[PDB]
Amino acid sequence: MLKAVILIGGPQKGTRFRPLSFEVPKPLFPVAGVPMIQHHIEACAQVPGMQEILLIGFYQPDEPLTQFLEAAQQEFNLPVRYLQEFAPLGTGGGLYHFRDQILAGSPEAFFVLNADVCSDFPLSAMLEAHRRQRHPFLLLGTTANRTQSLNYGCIVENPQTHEVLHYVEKPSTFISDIINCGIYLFSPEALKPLRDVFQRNQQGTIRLEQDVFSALAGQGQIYVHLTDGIWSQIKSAGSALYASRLYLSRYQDTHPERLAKHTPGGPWIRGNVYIHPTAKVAPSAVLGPNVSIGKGVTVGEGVRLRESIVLHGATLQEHTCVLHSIVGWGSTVGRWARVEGTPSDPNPNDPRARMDSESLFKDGKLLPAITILGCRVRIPAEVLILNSIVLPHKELSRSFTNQIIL
Amino acid sequence: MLKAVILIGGPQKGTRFRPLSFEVPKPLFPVAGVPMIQHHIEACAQVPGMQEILLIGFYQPDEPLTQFLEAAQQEFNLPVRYLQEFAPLGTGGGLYHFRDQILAGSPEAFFVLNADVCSDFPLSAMLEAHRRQRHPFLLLGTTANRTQSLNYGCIVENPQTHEVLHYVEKPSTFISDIINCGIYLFSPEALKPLRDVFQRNQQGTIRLEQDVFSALAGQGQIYVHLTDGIWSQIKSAGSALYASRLYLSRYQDTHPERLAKHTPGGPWIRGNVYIHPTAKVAPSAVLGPNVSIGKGVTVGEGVRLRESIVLHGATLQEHTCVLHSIVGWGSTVGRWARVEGTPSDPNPNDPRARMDSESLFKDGKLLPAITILGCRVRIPAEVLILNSIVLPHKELSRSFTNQIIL
Amino acid sequence: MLKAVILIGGPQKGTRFRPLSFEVPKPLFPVAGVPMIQHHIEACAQVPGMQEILLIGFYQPDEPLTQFLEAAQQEFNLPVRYLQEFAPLGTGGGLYHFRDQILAGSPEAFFVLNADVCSDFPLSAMLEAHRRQRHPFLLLGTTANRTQSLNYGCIVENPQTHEVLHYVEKPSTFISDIINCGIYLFSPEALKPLRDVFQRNQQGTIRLEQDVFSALAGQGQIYVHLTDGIWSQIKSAGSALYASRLYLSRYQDTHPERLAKHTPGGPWIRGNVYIHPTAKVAPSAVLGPNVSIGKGVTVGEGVRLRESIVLHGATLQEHTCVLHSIVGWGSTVGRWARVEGTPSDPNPNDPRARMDSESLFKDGKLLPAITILGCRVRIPAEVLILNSIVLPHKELSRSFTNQIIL
Amino acid sequence: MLKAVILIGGPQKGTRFRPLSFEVPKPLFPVAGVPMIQHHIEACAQVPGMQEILLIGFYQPDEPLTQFLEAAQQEFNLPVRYLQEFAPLGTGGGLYHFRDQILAGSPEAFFVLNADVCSDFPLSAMLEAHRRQRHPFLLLGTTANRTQSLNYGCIVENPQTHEVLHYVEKPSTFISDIINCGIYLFSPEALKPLRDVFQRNQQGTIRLEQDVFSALAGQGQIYVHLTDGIWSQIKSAGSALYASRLYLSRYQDTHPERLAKHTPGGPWIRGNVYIHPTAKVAPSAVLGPNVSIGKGVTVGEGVRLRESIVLHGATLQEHTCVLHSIVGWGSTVGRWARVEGTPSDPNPNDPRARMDSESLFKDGKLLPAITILGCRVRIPAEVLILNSIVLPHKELSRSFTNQIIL
Ligand SMILES: Nc1nc2c(ncn2[C@@H]2O[C@H](COP(=O)(O)OP(=O)(O)OP(=O)(O)O)[C@@H](O)[C@H]2O)c(=O)[nH]1
Ligand SMILES: Nc1nc2c(ncn2[C@@H]2O[C@H](COP(=O)(O)OP(=O)(O)OP(=O)(O)O)[C@@H](O)[C@H]2O)c(=O)[nH]1
Ligand SMILES: Nc1nc2c(ncn2[C@@H]2O[C@H](COP(=O)(O)OP(=O)(O)OP(=O)(O)O)[C@@H](O)[C@H]2O)c(=O)[nH]1
Ligand SMILES: Nc1nc2c(ncn2[C@@H]2O[C@H](COP(=O)(O)OP(=O)(O)OP(=O)(O)O)[C@@H](O)[C@H]2O)c(=O)[nH]1
Repeated sequence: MLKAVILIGGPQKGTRFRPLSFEVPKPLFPVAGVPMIQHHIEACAQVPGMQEILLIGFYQPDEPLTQFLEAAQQEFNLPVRYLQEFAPLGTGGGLYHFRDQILAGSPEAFFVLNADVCSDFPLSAMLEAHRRQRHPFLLLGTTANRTQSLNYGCIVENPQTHEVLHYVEKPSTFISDIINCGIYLFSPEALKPLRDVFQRNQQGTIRLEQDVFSALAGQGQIYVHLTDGIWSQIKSAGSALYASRLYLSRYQDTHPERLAKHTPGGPWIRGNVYIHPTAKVAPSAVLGPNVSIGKGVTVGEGVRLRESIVLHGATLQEHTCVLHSIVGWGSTVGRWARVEGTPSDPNPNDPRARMDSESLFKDGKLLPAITILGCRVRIPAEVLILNSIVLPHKELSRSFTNQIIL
Repeated sequence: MLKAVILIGGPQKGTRFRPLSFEVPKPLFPVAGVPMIQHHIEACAQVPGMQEILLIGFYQPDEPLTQFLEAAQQEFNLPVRYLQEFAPLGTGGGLYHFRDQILAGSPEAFFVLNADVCSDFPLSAMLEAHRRQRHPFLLLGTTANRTQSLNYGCIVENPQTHEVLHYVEKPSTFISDIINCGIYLFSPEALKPLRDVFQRNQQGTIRLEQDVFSALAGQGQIYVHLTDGIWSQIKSAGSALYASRLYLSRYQDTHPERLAKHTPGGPWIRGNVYIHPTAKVAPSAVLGPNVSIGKGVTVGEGVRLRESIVLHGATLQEHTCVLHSIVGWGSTVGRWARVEGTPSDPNPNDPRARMDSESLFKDGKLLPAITILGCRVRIPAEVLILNSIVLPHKELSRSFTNQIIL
Repeated sequence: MLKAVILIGGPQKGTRFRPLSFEVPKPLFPVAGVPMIQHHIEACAQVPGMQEILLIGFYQPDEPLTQFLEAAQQEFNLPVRYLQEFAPLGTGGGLYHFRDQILAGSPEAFFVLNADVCSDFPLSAMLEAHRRQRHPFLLLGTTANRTQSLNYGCIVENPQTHEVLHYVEKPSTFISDIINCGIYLFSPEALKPLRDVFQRNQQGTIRLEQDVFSALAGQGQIYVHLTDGIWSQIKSAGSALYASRLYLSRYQDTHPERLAKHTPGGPWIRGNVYIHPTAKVAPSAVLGPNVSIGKGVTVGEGVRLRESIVLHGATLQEHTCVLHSIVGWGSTVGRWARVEGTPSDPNPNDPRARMDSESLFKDGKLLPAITILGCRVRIPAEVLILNSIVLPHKELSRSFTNQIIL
Repeated sequence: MLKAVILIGGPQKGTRFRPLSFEVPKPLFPVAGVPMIQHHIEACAQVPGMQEILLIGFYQPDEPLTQFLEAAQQEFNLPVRYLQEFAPLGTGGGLYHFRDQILAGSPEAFFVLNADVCSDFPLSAMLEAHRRQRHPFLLLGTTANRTQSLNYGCIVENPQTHEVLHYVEKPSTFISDIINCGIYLFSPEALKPLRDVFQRNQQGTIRLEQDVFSALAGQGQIYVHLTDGIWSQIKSAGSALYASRLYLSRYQDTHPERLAKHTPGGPWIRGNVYIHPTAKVAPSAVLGPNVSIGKGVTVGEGVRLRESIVLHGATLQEHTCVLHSIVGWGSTVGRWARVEGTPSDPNPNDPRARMDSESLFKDGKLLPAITILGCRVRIPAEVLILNSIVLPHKELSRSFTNQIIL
């Protein structure tokens, strides 16, 4: 028997996702058409012997979260429960606080997945490596650039036994090119160190990386499993576009019916395109590489869509060019309008990928990044929105370049 | 019998007020301690013969608006009613749509006040000028700079009869140094041109300046009354600070009990300071010129407060310097933190006052302006927030300069 | 050009609909599968020359109402607008207040339909009778029992000219067996008397029956059109069951694809049954006469359903007998449970049909009527709910007979 | 060091409190002017050595609960924290689930108080009896009638050692006249049996009475402390009136400034009357025994008020007689109206006190009990509401006797 614990965040963790996280929680944001933790629930339900999927977070249970829970329980034939913490307890404090609900039924192991990662999720390879070695902590790690590794949690390991000897969460110097993927496999024995950490706080909030991983490294309890699959961290609102690109590439092997094909009565399609069946796309439109369309989306004639996410209810009128953008829920773009962003991907292999701070700014200047329209944003006709963030329920009247429209 | 129609906006008009308008409507924002339309209701209730005050807007009636209506009806001994439009009808369409509720009881005249202006409100002088001349439209106008007049509605008048011969709402060239103050006195006859405008739209939405004032100028129906009192337009979130400075100057003659004095068991006070009676200020704090404090505000020891608005529930810890800022509701500033903004007063007499567009930006760079903290914003200890806008329910961890923290 | 004004109510008018009106507005309650004003919008869109459908009420625009407006505009290829009044103005005050939006485009006539009636809606016969005679007011009337007519608005007419000579809204004595159906055809001239009524209130709230119909009767302005089709008034929560029965009978001629047929892999079906396509019904269930099933409804094996309405999301477990009941949204009925009500159809032709007051009671005793379960009501296994009203979000544990479970 | 755990319920437990629990949670309902758990927090803050007060329940944290938490932390100079469970875990499951937050700081003992009891709260006598004997469980028990004891949890004890030998929660036969008061004193050792109960459920939800108290009775771990003070159980909405009478009697010794006195410019006062300082009572009114008035309540001239609770914002017009009633928030009673109920105090000493079931009914007939008006209920002039329950936001037009007005 196996279990899966998906550590979704809370409303404070979604503030960096801010113009999209104003209407729906950041875990329920659709990357490549389905919500971002439905990829985790998909991959965990594919593992044989998986009995339960628990979601630990401090979101209050509202209608989108409970509707997603019912839909996931019906779709994947598995109990998907939401354990709500009484306070933000960190990444390890929710695992220690819900230890009786996690260890109920005595599982052999339980996965611990951070909800903001986009991975190919090699849970079966990781599980079998654990079934051979049977250590308390198993980490998923991937190789990164030497400049990019200072953004992520570096893992210094011994290559013979694959045992991590050092862990630094954000080192100022290069210590390792292997970074932590946010996918873990825990033995039941792994809830025994967390307790000790909790007792050291009493002589509540446990950070799993700083208090458990960095402190127990080199003592034979934490081990690494290295993969070469796709991996990304969805932190800001524009990172979901790169995660969408990766997931649409993954759909060529995983869900080939989800990608859209060339149809004689349909639109032109380049690259990997997801179109929802409820969405009505005009045949004169062309939908370029890495485009996701949601339900009830009207796409007019002559619409160019490239590297974009169009959320549900949005309307693009005729001859509208949308590049590197996220078009919010119910937000309408008028005719001959151009919604353009500059490509900015958070990949740990690109040397001049960006350094991914909380600040969207530099020297007063807003950095050129993905154009994000919030929900119910009205873009007028023949108006350019370039490199801009538009907050929800905004009606614009002129062109805006490199701004944050409050 | 006289009436007063205060044209409050709706949720779309308050988007430019965005980080403060996320919790309460822009009409109910407290400038100099009381909400911004309570100044209008104060000045209209002081006029003898004022029977009713109507508020026309397309806000939905929620608990702050109805609570304000009950409090204003109890305080000013007058019926204060809220007429909610079915759609945003512009500045004149709500006056024409509610013509039966405005003309009920057959009033002699009714004032029409835009809710976003800060004025000294000379309604008695304006009323008596109208009682001498009895024209359909009477405008309040003030003198402006030649560079600043292109931001406001310019009025070209004839100086003998005080009759406006030309009206342009935003001219690209200088046409006049007299600008429209957003205070009008309407005769019942003035609802007769608006009807004609409505019929010309059928062969709904009536803009009072573009469709009525500019079109009927020079035909003997619109007349001007010129004042020298205080006037300001509250459009962005930082303009409310300048309106607070003007209203606290007005309080020296109007409400001398509202300004705070030097008390031996109290804080040091420079200039005009409003402190709410519920607020607890430490005696080591000094509160500089043009400072407004709301209810339930804890101000620690050694706190410097200058040119600021501290909204209700906010906590400033010890040795905190706050200059040119608006501290939101329930937002906490830690010890030795510095919340600083750059003074940007929107007055039509200063030649290098700013040009007051929708964009807060220039050339990518955020313009140096008032620091605005949203509601429930936690500022950590020994952290500087300089020239920044922080959106609500944000917990910061480091210093931010010249940014918009989403 | 023709128009249609559907007078939906507000939240005060839906209080008599109380356990069902706690979640959705009373106009959007599904009778025979579609919402109750979608029957009016269906019948008005079938009339040739119908340009617009206006809904006048004092509900605040929330997500169900706006979602219905968008769905109706897409389905019926017609502008369906919602005009929200600033106050409850009665049945005629909303018609007089929105006279400029009603008469916009100069229509030949406009229908006025009360939203709570279930009719066969003979708008074409009524329109053609009006096109022959061209009087200001045309009423739809039907024949009733002599005892039942005291519940409805009686119309004393002259049979040669079909002109009403007397109108009493609720007479204590028998004056007429013709009652008002709540369907009217108005000429533009008919907005001229309403104005006079409004002026008599000033020397706002206009009741169309008491102030206009009873006062102008016999003066040649109000005329009657008599039909023999189906008619019912949906006032209480159990009246919607009888309206569902009538509409499912009407579906045999109007929408024959909406009624469910005998399928070899499907459930047994007696009488007129509506099943939503999303609903999953077990083949061992039998669904008796006048049964409506909503979307996402799981119906177990052996379920008897007769004369019932099962709202969306509800779950009936195995061997559950449900008779004369309304099962709310998401409400679950356990196995071998019996949810039973007593039939009490409100038709004006039955002599011992009930007298339809606000009180559900008599002499302390609750009257035997339709069993209503609110939303998210959990009925446990092997438990009888007989003649009872269960308020929403209630979890029961034992059998309840003839009660109101708060 | 001592702690206090107040087991507030959740939204399902407040359904029996239904017409009052529609607006505010049942723990925050004001009995004798202050909310019902503020009596518990008052009595726990009076105990020396009390460090923390924890509230365990499954209410979601909304604005009334957090506002009460901030007000209680400011008033009683104590940390008052709310621990929200992830699910309804019963009366013992929340104590076992939050065992690390309860035992944090290693307290000597912690009180466990059910939030629905009205007691005199003898925590110091109970604590000192525990400090002499040091047993895991200490119960508060009171003597009841032989007929009434079948409603409560009976305790069969040995009178020499005060050790309970038998516990039955609702016996069909008389077993004991000592009943459980819902006040407990727990040693840290008492969290050790609860764990065993939890493990027996795995081979979550722990009922403290059925699983722990009845099973461990007679084994030397549970002991009784008997008091003679006031005690009541607030289960239905009308039980709060009897708890208000008991607390106003307690105010003669505990808060003598809260009771209202005879004032020459004030109303006549019989018995124990609480009046809020914000409430304006006319001098011609007389306020009889056991009357509680909330803030902002306007009481007209000639108003008789006896055995009543008037919640905040309510308006009683002139010559209005209100007896045995609960007048909701913002609910207005017109002039010469009579709001009357039948006394129904659920005390365990009265032999013909009522048997206190979930059903408010008998044989179809509604039982004569306390008249409850919900929030914003408008009672018209000269109209009698007798023995009736009126659900919130209802506007009545005639007299109602012995009904539930939906
Ligand atoms: N339940 C719960 N989950 C949390 C909490 N804080 C963060 N998380 C989740 O834990 C995951 C990682 O949290 P972070 O603190 O941002 O760590 P990280 O920056 O992604 O770093 P790595 O895990 O090393 O890749 C995300 O999915 C968060 O949503 C918390 O307080 N409670
Ligand atoms: N009722 C109503 N009021 C409105 C509407 N639009 C704007 N207002 C109010 O009318 C006033 C002025 O509106 P604006 O269009 O922004 O005009 P302005 O820029 O202030 O220009 P001036 O009036 O010339 O000083 C403000 O108080 C708005 O809140 C509307 O659609 N309906
Ligand atoms: N817009 C609006 N509609 C209303 C108002 N009051 C009632 N209605 C609607 O008008 C219709 C009839 O209202 P009622 O006052 O209950 O009249 P009735 O009892 O149905 O009587 P008849 O029309 O003669 O059959 C219903 O559809 C109500 O929803 C109102 O104040 N404003
Ligand atoms: N935290 C929490 N508290 C609960 C729960 N269920 C009930 N309570 C509280 O526990 C107290 C008693 O609950 P009941 O089950 O109704 O027991 P009782 O009928 O009052 O019986 P006695 O305690 O013997 O007097 C009340 O204050 C409830 O609000 C729960 O699931 N979680």
